[PDB]
Amino acid sequence: VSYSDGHFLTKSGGVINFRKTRVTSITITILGNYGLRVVNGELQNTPLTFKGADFKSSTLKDELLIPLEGAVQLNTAPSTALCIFITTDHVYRELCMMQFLTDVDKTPFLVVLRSESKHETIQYMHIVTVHPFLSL
Amino acid sequence: VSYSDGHFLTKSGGVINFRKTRVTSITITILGNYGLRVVNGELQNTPLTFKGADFKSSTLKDELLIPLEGAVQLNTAPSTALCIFITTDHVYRELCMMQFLTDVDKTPFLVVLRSESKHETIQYMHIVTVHPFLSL
Amino acid sequence: VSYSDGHFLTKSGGVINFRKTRVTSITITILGNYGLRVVNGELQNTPLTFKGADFKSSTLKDELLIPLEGAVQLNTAPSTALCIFITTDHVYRELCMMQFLTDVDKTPFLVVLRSESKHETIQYMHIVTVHPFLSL
Ligand SMILES: [Cl-]
Ligand SMILES: [Cl-]
Ligand SMILES: [Cl-]
Ligand SMILES: [Cl-]
Ligand SMILES: [Cl-]
Ligand SMILES: [Cl-]
Ligand SMILES: [Cl-]
Ligand SMILES: [Cl-]
Ligand SMILES: [Cl-]
Ligand SMILES: [Cl-]
Ligand SMILES: [Cl-]
Ligand SMILES: [Cl-]
Repeated sequence: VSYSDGHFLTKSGGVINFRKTRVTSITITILGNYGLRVVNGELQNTPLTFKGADFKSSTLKDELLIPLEGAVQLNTAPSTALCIFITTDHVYRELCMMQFLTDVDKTPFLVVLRSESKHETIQYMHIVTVHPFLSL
Repeated sequence: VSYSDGHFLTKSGGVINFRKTRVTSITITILGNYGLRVVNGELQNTPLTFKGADFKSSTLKDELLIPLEGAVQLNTAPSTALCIFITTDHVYRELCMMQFLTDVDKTPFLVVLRSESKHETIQYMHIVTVHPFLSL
Repeated sequence: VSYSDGHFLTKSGGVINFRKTRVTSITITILGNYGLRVVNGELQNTPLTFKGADFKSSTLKDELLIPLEGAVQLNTAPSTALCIFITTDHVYRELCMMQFLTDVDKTPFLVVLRSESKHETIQYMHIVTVHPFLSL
């Protein structure tokens, strides 16, 4: 086993940290600096938060693209996440799938796939929890 | 690779069995005594069933806490499950995320995150199937 | 680590290719010939497509069975997928769980579990993306 740490920058200047754990030809990647905790029987959490400005388009479509910048590519299979989308008028709490992909042009992306498009602008997306990311 | 078996007790006296498979610094945990089968082209299943009494609060909130007792901690990333919630008036079939966490006070918990809160009391939660639990 | 390739035939004559990666007693299986890509900032995809004719019953039930034929069994835990169901009147985009199981009679199946039954006939199911399949 070996480990590598890395990060990406979002368009608004946010930093996404990650840690890759390699066991043979499979890698498992976790995102840092967020998650659930139980503190004296009360659930608390720190989400990973994206702004509408971090998306290619801020409309709450059923496919969303977050272009990233950083030193290295990250290419994964999709993983399930619990996300909260804040619009001006609504709060949408939903399971989604997300996947790290690299564009043919070499740009890293995080892609989020949802069930239902809305004609509303994303103010925030909060990732509450996500299954680890697998790469073969 | 090595393997460890364990269990937890729920508040109502239910036993949750699990098996951990360790490969280097990643552990994969499966829960025992439940699942899907196909028998002469017909799907059958044995769910893992929790009572309302097993939850910290039995209200069908969008965050649920199941306090456990047992010999060892179990700390995992979240995994997706298909659950069935039975209330007095309704049956809710839904994908959820669940995660094993340990309280700062050392109490083991199973946490279930859902999309939509209901002002109803849980009679039962049936776990129909769940993706294996990963721990790094 | 070792690798094995295989395939299954569906009732309509479709071929499902898969690749198994074995690391000790855990196997990770990916399905071939489909997935997401980003091409100059635009998301494209090739789904894995099943016909209504591939199911045991074509009704859009909350449990679906796809009987397969091939040289070897494939038995997995459930994984989350984003699927699109096309009926004559509707398009349903949803997260589902799917699992490869073997019948007591030795027939391989792919089983799909959904949240909500509809009294409609499946024309197509498109698998857009699915988390890799784990077997212990
Ligand atoms: Cl952009
Ligand atoms: Cl977008
Ligand atoms: Cl997942
Ligand atoms: Cl808006
Ligand atoms: Cl309690
Ligand atoms: Cl609770
Ligand atoms: Cl999962
Ligand atoms: Cl009630
Ligand atoms: Cl059939
Ligand atoms: Cl069926
Ligand atoms: Cl999954
Ligand atoms: Cl129809």
